[PDB]
Parts: sequence; C-alpha cells; structure tokens
Amino acid sequence: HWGYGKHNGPEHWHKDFPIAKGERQSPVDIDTHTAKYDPSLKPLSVSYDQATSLRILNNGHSFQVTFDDSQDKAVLKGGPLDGTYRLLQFHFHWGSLDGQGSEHTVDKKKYAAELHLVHWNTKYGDVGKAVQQPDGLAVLGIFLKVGSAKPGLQKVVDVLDSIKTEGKSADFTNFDPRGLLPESLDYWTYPGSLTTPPLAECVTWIVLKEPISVSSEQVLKFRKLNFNGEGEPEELMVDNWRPAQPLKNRQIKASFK
Ligand SMILES: NS(=O)(=O)c1cccc(NC(=O)NCCCCO)c1
Ligand SMILES: NS(=O)(=O)c1cccc(NC(=O)NCCCCO)c1
Ligand SMILES: [Zn+2]
Repeated sequence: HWGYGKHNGPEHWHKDFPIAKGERQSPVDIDTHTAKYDPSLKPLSVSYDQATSLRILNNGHSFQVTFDDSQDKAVLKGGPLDGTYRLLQFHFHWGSLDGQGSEHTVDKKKYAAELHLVHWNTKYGDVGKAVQQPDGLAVLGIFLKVGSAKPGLQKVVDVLDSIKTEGKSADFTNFDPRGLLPESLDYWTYPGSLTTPPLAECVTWIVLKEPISVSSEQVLKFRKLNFNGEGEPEELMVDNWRPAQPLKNRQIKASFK
C-alpha cells in the first residue's frame, strides 16, 4: 500500500492516485510576501464547547482522535467558509528531527509537526459525499514548534504507549480540542486537497499564523509510534509528511496584515 518510505512514498502516490499531479494539491509553501491580505475575510468561528471525543487510534500513517459528528456539536464556521463544518477527527504529521515534520511551510520554513483538525460540510449530509465536492472539507492546520510544553496535548502524549502499532485504538472520551489551539486565530487560506491518498481535491485549507509550542519530550513520544502492526518488523512512525506541491493557479489569502 502507500506510505512514506522510499518505495511507497509521495513520489510513488501518483501511480495509484493520479490526482497527485492535479491543479489544487496540498500542502503548499506559504510565501508570506506573496499572500494577499483580504479585508473581506471574516474571523473564524471555532465552536468546540460541545465536542465529544470517542477514540484514539494508530492507522498506520498517523494517529488520530475521532469525534461524534452525528450532530452539530463541534463545528467550524466563518472565515472563508460558507455554512457549517463538523469536526470529525484530528491527527498529526511530524518529523524525525525538530527541523522537519510539517506539511505546509512558511517561507520554506518547516515546523517540527503539524496538527490537522478535519471538518466536513454538513450541506452534503455525510463525509463520503463531502469528499466528492470542491468545498466538502475544511482542515484547520496548526504548526507545532519545539519549546515549552503544551498542556492540552499531554493527555494525547500519555496514551500513545497504548496504540504503538497499526490497528490499535483506545478510548479517548472527554478530550477538549480547544486546548490544542494557539491564542490568535489569524490565518492563511487557499483551496487544496487531502495530503494523503486519495488526495481528493475537496479541502478549504485554513492554516493558523501562530504555531503552538510543544516540548521536546512531547514530540519524542510521537516518534516512538510505529507504522507497522504488532508482530511485524518495527518501523518508526516518523516523517509522515508530504512535501509542498506546486501552487499552480492559486492565491493564498491572509486574514491579517
Ligand atoms: N500506493 S502507491 O504509493 O502508488 C505504491 C506504489 C508502488 C508500490 C507501493 N507499495 C510497494 O510496496 N512498493 C515496494 C515493494 C516492497 C514489497 O515488499 C505503493
Ligand atoms: N492530511 S489531511 O489533508 O488533513 C486529511 C484529512 C482527512 C482525510 C485524509 N486522508 C485519509 O483519511 N486517507 C485514508 C487512509 C486510510 C487509512 O486510514 C487526509
Ligand atoms: Zn493531515
């Protein structure tokens, strides 16, 4: 199957997912001197008060926390978005070294990791329908920088021992994703895609200006996860990021000056 190694990684994906070479692929480099401030962009509305987390799981390419999206509990609205998008899951991408790991870059700078909070457009009824639409998903991307610890991440970090290998999952109820946000909601936005197969061109990307700070010990625990399943040769889950893709006929807009 696909992965992030030399024999199944991003340079190979197009052979099974030809949209990998499409017109609105993600991630991209955000050139801060080419992004345009758009004073028409509304502030984001992050309404996570009623979020209901369910499980945390190792799916062989990241770890993911899932949420009950059977009704408008945790939603993302405003910003560039029309209508209401429900939080479905979040997951991360990270590096083997602190100078790499993020998918988006800022002026070619790579961050140690990147958080993706994945939301789907309720007008399409279910997520499978949404992924077929150019405005079906909104992913809120947040950079992780190595510095002080992020207290709202520690509960995630402390359970990763229990989902070391692909296919493992654990209960992860009563987790508050608001603890993963930075102070500012200033953002860049552009139309793009999923950054993993199937690479569907269905995502409004909203990337926050302000990174969150996580400690070295927190990101070390990401790097102890495994791509493999139990009983298989161990392969550390590191460098699960796609590099920046051609911007092509797109403009990145900024909500701030
Ligand atoms: N899904 S994909 O990235 O297009 C892809 C393309 C080519 C091979 C793979 N999987 C592979 O196993 N490639 C190398 C073979 C190692 C066999 O044990 C996935
Ligand atoms: N990395 S991302 O653009 O935020 C994103 C968001 C939502 C879905 C995906 N891609 C996938 O879930 N691919 C399915 C992989 C099958 C095993 O879990 C990527
Ligand atoms: Zn992602």
